[PDB]
Amino acid sequence: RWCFRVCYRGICYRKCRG
Repeated sequence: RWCFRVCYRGICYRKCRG
């Protein structure tokens, strides 16, 4: 359910764990 945006070196992507 927890969706978080990980940004690294300018690249942001959202991951969802449940």
